[PDB]
Amino acid sequence: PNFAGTWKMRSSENFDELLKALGVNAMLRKVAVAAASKPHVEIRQDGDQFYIKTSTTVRTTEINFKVGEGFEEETVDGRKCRSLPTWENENKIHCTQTLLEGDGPKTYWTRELANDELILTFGADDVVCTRIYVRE
Amino acid sequence: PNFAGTWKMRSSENFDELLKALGVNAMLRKVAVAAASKPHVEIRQDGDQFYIKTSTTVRTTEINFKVGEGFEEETVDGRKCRSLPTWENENKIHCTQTLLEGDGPKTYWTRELANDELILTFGADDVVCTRIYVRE
Ligand SMILES: CC1=C(/C=C/C(C)=C/C=C/C(C)=C/C(=O)O)C(C)(C)CCC1
Ligand SMILES: CC1=C(/C=C/C(C)=C/C=C/C(C)=C/C(=O)O)C(C)(C)CCC1
Repeated sequence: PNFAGTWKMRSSENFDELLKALGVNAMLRKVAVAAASKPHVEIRQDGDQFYIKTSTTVRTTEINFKVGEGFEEETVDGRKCRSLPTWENENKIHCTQTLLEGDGPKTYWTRELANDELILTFGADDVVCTRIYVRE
Repeated sequence: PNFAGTWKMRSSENFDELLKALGVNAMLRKVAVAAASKPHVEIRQDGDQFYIKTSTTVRTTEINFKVGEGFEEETVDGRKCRSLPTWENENKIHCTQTLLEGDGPKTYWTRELANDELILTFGADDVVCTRIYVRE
């Protein structure tokens, strides 16, 4: 499908609850959430090759992956993991993540194109955080 | 002297050892140090009236004090204390700190203008952390 373009967030449910579940302390979550309220996202996509740049004031990330071929990226709270993206559906990628650093919570992420909308999901044990993007 | 201006750090010895000595855990020290590696500092100074704003990604602080007159600020690891700044020399301020929250280590700080350089020192029982700033 076409996830390619520059996106701006529309709404977001459960980010603090997510970070709280990942172990971040209140001092940091207040920073995270605040900055994580105005993220800019640029996505480049060539079939199964994806480049996803998510920029915010206190942290910017760039991932490059080919759906189906695992890669090394960071869990939301900045840990290190190897994740395996897979097409769950025609326009939905499910990405399983495993920490290379021993202990932690079962984390995952799933980007899906609804209808000119980009429903991003972050899981971390029960906790599901949904952030909805919209073409700028 | 003239501590007034915007400063950028040049080097830093013993910050992790300092934080480690203050009780912060490894999970947090990794965050602190990393963010505490690119601090921006703005200093406004009118004779003995000082305004010191130290900004970093996960924490920004602003203190306003008159040398000689005690004030309430926070120890590096975010505790609450009342400190008493005193001119140790013509261009060096020594600031003694006491926690309002019972237990802790004898902390202090001393900013000194060397020669267009700003040698900042943080003590916490034996442990001395020196961070050297430079006019941007
Ligand atoms: C967790 C965390 C931090 C910030 C995380 C941010 C800002 C995440 C943003 C995620 C977005 C913006 C996701 C998306 O919408 O795709 C900082 C750097 C304070 C350090 C402490 C731990
Ligand atoms: C200790 C600590 C934290 C960070 C402290 C920082 C970032 C201090 C920076 C000091 C500087 C930048 C001093 C200077 O150079 O004057 C955070 C918020 C993770 C919470 C846990 C305890």
